[PDB]
Amino acid sequence: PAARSIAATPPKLIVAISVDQFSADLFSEYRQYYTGGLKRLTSEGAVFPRGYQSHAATETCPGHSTILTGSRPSRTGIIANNWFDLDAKREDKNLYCAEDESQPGSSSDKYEASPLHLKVPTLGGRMKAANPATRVVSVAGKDRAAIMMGGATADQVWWLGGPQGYVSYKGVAPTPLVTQVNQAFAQRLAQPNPGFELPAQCVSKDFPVQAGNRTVGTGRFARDAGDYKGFRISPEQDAMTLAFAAAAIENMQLGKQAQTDIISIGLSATDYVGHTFGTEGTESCIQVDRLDTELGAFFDKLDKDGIDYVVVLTADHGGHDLPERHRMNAMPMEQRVDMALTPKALNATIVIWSDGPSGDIYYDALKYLRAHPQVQTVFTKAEIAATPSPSGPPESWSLIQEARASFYPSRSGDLLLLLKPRVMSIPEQAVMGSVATHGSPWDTDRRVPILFWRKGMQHFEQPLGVETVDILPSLAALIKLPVPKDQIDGRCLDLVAGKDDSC
Ligand SMILES: [Ca+2]
Ligand SMILES: [Zn+2]
Ligand SMILES: [Zn+2]
Repeated sequence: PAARSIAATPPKLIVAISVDQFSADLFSEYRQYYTGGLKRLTSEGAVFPRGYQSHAATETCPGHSTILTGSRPSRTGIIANNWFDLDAKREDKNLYCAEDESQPGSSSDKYEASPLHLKVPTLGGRMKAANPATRVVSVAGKDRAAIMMGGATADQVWWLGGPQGYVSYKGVAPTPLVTQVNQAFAQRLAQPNPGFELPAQCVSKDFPVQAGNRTVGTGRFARDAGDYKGFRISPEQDAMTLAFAAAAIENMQLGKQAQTDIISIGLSATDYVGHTFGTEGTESCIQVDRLDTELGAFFDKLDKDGIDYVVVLTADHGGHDLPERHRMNAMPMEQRVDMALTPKALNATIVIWSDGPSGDIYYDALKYLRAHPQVQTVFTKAEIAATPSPSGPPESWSLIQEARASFYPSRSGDLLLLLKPRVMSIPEQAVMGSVATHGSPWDTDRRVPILFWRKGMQHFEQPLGVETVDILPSLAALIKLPVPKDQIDGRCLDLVAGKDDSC
């Protein structure tokens, strides 16, 4: 395409895409096979293959809270998907990251979605504050993804709610756009999927791996009509979320008005697939290839609409394969966390509250945990609080620096438990659900791609570490939106190769 600087003029539409659990490892592995939307981003864009969700709590909610805020979880206050507030009024002291726990009859298992917990504005919030004509849209496969990318002043915030399709906050009625999208969704759900044949690059991954009662490695997303769980844990939900995003962009004429609009898009399938099957089998392989194809179709659609958009694509965190397959592929030391460290057992052994066998622990320990062979280390609250907000290259932060980046005194635990590398925080069970997960302070789970693209820009690759908190000021520079450096943690990334500087 004709040469044109990414910063020549303000883009009219910002498109922010978070691919859930799209780790730099997974991205890098299949990079040579992209032919569609991911090929466009990597061959033509500003490529940061070593981006960081730099904090320790490498989960969905903290991760999405960084992408469009320029703020680490230490500032957003979103320190995990769940944390305890033992002073909460209601019986259930466990709080969901994206709920309003003050709502009566609520619990972490039955909550009302809300951006209440988020302490800073999003990029959309900042744009709207500077210019009220700005539209801010956020759609995703998970409520916490949509909510944290959009922020409290977003115009439209929609997420996949179950077999009924996309929904929003309590009281928000489906619009003509949404009923039409949900009509299309219901039609798709009502069709069988015979499955996807393997892309050439997925053929090598086609072998079964046992993990407890389960077998993974060979799935092709065959499913019955009406099987919503199958739909959810498949490339199909991403295709739908992108179709939704495209329909919203066109219906609302985003990017076709005087001011810049913004839409954030949380593509959730890669994460469900990674949890359910691990990351190196046919299932993830098919999903990443479909992701490439569907993003291609999406970008082509916006292109044909004549929209001047800039794209940023990244992930909310990385990911990690199930130990059972790692042990087959030259990593014999990979293992599952001792059942003794899970919440009930650990409390009985040690009086404490915890949501899993790592992360924040709350007093209603050090000696037992530090002696355990699978435990890397345990920080006290005071130790973390004593640590200054980290700066410098995120690829070489210490563990306590990582902890400090997702430390928020009024929400964080009294202890922070960190497991050794290559310990999967899902214990072995006769019957298992998820076989793999992220959430560790280690590089597989922190390291994510950050890709920027606008038609005609000059490609470059920058392999040194950057942070996802850098995304907001990078984008804000393009639209000449002032963002005081003292209100955020990130720095502006120059997106103009060579001498000129977008910052
Ligand atoms: Ca430059
Ligand atoms: Zn996630
Ligand atoms: Zn996940």
